[PDB]
Parts: sequence; structure tokens; C-alpha cells
Amino acid sequence: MADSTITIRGYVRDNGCSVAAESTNFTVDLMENAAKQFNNIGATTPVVPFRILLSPCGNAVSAVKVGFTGVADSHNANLLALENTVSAASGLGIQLLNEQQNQIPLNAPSSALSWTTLTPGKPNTLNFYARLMATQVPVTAGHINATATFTLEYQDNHHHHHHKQADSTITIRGYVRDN
Repeated sequence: MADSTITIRGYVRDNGCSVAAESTNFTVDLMENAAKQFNNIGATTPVVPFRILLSPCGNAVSAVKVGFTGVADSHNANLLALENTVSAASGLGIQLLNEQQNQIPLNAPSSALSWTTLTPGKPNTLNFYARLMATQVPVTAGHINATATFTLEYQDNHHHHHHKQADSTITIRGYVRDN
């Protein structure tokens, strides 16, 4: 079942959330990715459903902003680069997007993107996508291995200087088939 503390006792900081284990500490199954389909920069795979469940949360929030940051690729640094090893494929950045299928950069600050009005005390789930972007036509087979974190720039009054919220490590798997 799905039940949570809302408008009741035992709530964390109001302005913020905890981030669930289901979001700070998981793996995206990007399925297979095929070399043979990435034959120009427009090439965009069947965008897998992905979310960051925030819970438990407190009782007073107004929204956040995201802050995704990772190793950005040389080609289009808006795409999350791979582990950068011989066995990681070339010219195939990770394509992390929101439900609007809009390219989300990394090393932007929290200003170039946004978030929804958080509900208090619930498994606050927006809907996002992850898949695999062609930045070139290398079609060298290999595996999918990346690392970033999201921060949430919680709309607290920012009295202390900002940092990362967490080290909520986004890991994505997958496989470039040679067909």
C-alpha cells in the first residue's frame, strides 16, 4: 500500500524533504540501446519512465528547483557523459529529460530549469524520462555507465550558503548492441 505522514506528527524539516531510498539510491534500467539506430544527432530512443520520489517530507513547501550535475560530454555538454573508458561507447551521451521531453543540462545552476509545487508529506513524484542521445555517428558497441546527482534547490529562505543537498547518485545501465 502507499501511506505517509501528512498534517500529523513526526515530520522532518517543513521547507525541504528527505529524498527516499527509492530515489537517492537506485539504478535506471535503460534497456539495450543498439549501435545501429544512432546514425545522427536527432536519434532519440524509446524514452524510459523515470522519477525521483521525494518522501518523507514536512508540511510547508512552495516548490523547489532541480540541479542535475555530472560529467558533461564534450559534444553537447547538456548530455551526461559516460564513465569515459574504452568499453563505454563513444558519441552516445545519456539523455535525462523531464516529462516535457525537454533537454535538461547539467552544469547549469538551478535557474535554467524548475520544479512542481510540492505536496506536503507524500511520495512527491513528478514524471521524468531517461534514455540515450546520439551526439555523433560512432556506432562503436560498448556498455552504458554514467554518474550524476540531482540536487533539489528547496525553496527555503537560503540563510546559509547553498551546497549539494545530497550525493543522490544517479546510475544508469544499458548496452550498445552491435546491431
